Amino acid sequence: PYTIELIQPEDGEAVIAMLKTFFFKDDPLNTFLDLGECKELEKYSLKPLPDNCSYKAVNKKGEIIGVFLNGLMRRPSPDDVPEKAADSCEHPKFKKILSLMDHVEEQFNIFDVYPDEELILDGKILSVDTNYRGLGIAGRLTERAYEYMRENGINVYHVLCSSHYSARVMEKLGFHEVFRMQFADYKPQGEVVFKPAAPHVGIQVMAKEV
Ligand SMILES: CC(C)(COP(=O)(O)OP(=O)(O)OC[C@H]1O[C@@H](n2cnc3c(N)ncnc32)[C@H](O)[C@@H]1OP(=O)(O)O)[C@@H](O)C(=O)NCCC(=O)NCCS
Ligand SMILES: CC(=O)NCCc1ccc(O)c(O)c1
Repeated sequence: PYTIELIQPEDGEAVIAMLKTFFFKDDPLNTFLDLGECKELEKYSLKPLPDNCSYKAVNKKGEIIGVFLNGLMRRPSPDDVPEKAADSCEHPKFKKILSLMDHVEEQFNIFDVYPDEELILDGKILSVDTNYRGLGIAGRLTERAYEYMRENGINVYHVLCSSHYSARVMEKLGFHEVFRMQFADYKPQGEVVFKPAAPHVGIQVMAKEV
């Protein structure tokens, strides 16, 4: 028995405490790198909260057992000056993750897929407590966002997945692949950076039109 609720500003510390226990340790990229203490990822996770479309799953004791942090994403302006997120990151391990994100964006622009859309919902951080996995919480978190999308005329939900394992969860929820890149093919300076276990494969960007 759990609720799905909007994450409030006062929830920031509790959200971070939960992510530090789970996501920071068990997202496949974070585990591969042994991310450790990472204030940059705390900052990254807190950023979308004021967009008022991030959700927490909360158990009967009032503990956060899952989150899906989402932010609105806008089509680059005609006069856009594109920036690399990695350039302002001092944490060397998190810089590798941000560099991977920058690389994906250099190769693939979600706004090219949907030329008529100005605003898209971006699913940024998805994490469920281990003891509550396999119960459909990820799906219930995701589907709460559809409510927000309906209320605001947003058609597209975009979610970059860090493993085929989580891309499959999104597929079950009605998302489809829009871009993929194998870890074995990600060689920004000529050499492989990420080498997690074979079943992870690589990143897949997933999208749903609601
Ligand atoms: C990805 C994640 C959020 C999924 O959350 P979830 O609420 O467990 O999602 P689901 O209930 O749909 O379960 C997904 C699959 O996990 C498997 N599963 C079943 N029981 C499980 C358990 N006790 N523990 C882990 N996985 C389990 C099943 O394959 C299940 O699919 P199915 O129920 O359709 O057969 C969760 O695994 C997680 O936090 N992973 C680590 C962080 C991460 O990778 N986040 C996503 C980044 S894109
Ligand atoms: C939908 C989702 O949770 N995507 C995760 C992408 C990501 C973000 C930050 C990290 O540190 C990381 O390993 C992976």
